[PDB]
Amino acid sequence: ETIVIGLAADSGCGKSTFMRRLTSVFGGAAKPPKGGNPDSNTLISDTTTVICLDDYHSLDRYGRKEQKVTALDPRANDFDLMYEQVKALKNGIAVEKPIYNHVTGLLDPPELIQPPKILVIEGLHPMFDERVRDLLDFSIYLDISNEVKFAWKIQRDMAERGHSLESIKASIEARKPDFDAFIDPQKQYADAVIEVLPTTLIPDDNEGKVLRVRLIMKEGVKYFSPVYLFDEGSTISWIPCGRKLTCSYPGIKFNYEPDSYFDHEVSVLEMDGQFDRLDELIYVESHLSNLSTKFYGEVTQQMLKHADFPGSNNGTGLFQTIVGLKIRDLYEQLIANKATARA
Amino acid sequence: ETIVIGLAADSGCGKSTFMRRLTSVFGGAAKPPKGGNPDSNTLISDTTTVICLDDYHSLDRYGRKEQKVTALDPRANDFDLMYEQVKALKNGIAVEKPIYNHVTGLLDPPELIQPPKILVIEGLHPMFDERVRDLLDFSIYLDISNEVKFAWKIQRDMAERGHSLESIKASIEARKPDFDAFIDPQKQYADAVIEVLPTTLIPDDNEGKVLRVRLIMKEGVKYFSPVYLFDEGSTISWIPCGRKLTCSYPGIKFNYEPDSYFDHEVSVLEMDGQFDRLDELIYVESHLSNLSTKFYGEVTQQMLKHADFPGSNNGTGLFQTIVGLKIRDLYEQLIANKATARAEAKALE
Repeated sequence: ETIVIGLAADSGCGKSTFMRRLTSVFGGAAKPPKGGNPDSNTLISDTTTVICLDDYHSLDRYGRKEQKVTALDPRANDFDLMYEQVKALKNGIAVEKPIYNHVTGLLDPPELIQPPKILVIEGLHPMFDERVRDLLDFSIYLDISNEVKFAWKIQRDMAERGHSLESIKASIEARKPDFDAFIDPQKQYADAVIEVLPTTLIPDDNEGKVLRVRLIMKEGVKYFSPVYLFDEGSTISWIPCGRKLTCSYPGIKFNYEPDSYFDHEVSVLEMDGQFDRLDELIYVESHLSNLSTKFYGEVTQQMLKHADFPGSNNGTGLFQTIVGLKIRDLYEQLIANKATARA
Repeated sequence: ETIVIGLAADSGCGKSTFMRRLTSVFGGAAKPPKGGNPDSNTLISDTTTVICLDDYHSLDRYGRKEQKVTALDPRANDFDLMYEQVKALKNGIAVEKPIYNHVTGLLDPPELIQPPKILVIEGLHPMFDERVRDLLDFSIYLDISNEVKFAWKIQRDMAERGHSLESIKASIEARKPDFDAFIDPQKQYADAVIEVLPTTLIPDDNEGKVLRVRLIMKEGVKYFSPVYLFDEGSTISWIPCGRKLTCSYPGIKFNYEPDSYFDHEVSVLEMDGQFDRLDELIYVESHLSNLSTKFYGEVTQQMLKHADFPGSNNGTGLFQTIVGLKIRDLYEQLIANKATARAEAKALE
């Protein structure tokens, strides 16, 4: 059987990096399909196929322009086709999946997708429709706060450079009602949420480099033991920097606490600051628990393959890599059961 | 050991009736796959497996709605998969083939297909792709005139009774560009073309029952000796009705004539009118030549098996039955030719 993983994110920045981090622990390099469309959003690897949910846009870019709607609006997406095709792939059936051409903003003729071992649906509405949601074996939500969203556009984007600060944040809040109505409530269905906030260690930092990252983990989910620090289920803050581990400004600060998140029980691990050298990453990993690693240091090693990645110096890469490991552990138990069941 | 026949025909009129007249000739009764999907379009016989090319649609009904594209458009069909699976079947390889559901409009899980003695692929685009065209051992194109499609929609199809004439003719017009561009040109690749036109015997008739049917037979094709009437190559008109064969109104009228069709030499046989007594059918069959019958009255006998079929009293039934007998003859010769070749190769080893 194929196992299906939802990834809810805005397409701009972290989702690409998050997806690359998830692909690297699941298997080999994910590449576009061999022939066919050069503007295909599909990424294919030996174990995983990544489907961009833009392909299920029911509304052409110019159709949306003529319409009241935007890409966030459910009017603009075809959840019937999305449900049916995701459902078919999970049962080992190949699907003819249309292609949303981002360059031309057009719907291209479809591509035949073969059923993978690991299917990741990634985009704006993976958890929006309940039929789709019931198919997922694991759900991810990458939640960027608006403060950091703004910083990245200014500090880390070249397309936005033609626009003023006024115009860029005008657009952000102009899209905020649709986002709050249609994207943000998907958090409640996620098994793992990575919330990205400005750091508290530096007062008035808006640069997007030092960040407060929260890893919210649902409890009671079968095959998914949440990560914890020192004493599972208690409330802990933890500064690793000391006599034996020296840090630069501002350093590292960890928080671990239970919580109630959309009327579900969760465990929250939090890292504020950035790693200014590699010993701190090694030290942090050695003190976390329930990381779903195969050997001591795997989180570090898996991060070291993508040192150039954005967020590799802070909690973004650390928690995205941990979430990828937990997912692997989970599908192994799903698949273990499945393969033994077949026997 | 698989012969592949191409049947290009428009969706909704006489394509279903045609395919059933061929399976009667090719072998026993053709039934759906045992159990399985109730809406599967595959018909299975002892000798024949017929594949509906709708199965290789890439856009489903609703996808076609939102992509603003018809089922006649190449963009809505996956010709790569169609090609791959036709060559596999021709190579004795079974395929798992998706099913296009006509009631739901969706693509459903696939059905495994075993390689048959005779594989007929019928639908919109059997000759549209040269790779798939290259696998055909024979090809047919059913060319219903625009006047007769409308007649059949009004006179025959009960489903069209919900629509008024404007919607019916608008829908025809809505698909006309794609038909002219992508379907109609496949005629030129067809070894046999059946062209269904309004009658001339009844002036102004438009009721789709009295028909002028042209059987267009491509010349110079190996194992295919076209039907002819009295004197091969001449231009003949024949009214068999008379004092020794009595007919009703309007009667029978045949035309036999050579022609050039897309710059290939063709021999075309025409029936205008309709049969009202069985003697008329037996008399016509008895006077034609190169029918590839195995005995006197095979055509008549084959048509009486399916007497309540539409077009059973005009040239549509007559010439479809005969195309079946020509094809049967052709694959008998090709199988024997292929079998002689294999034995020679086996003596060589």
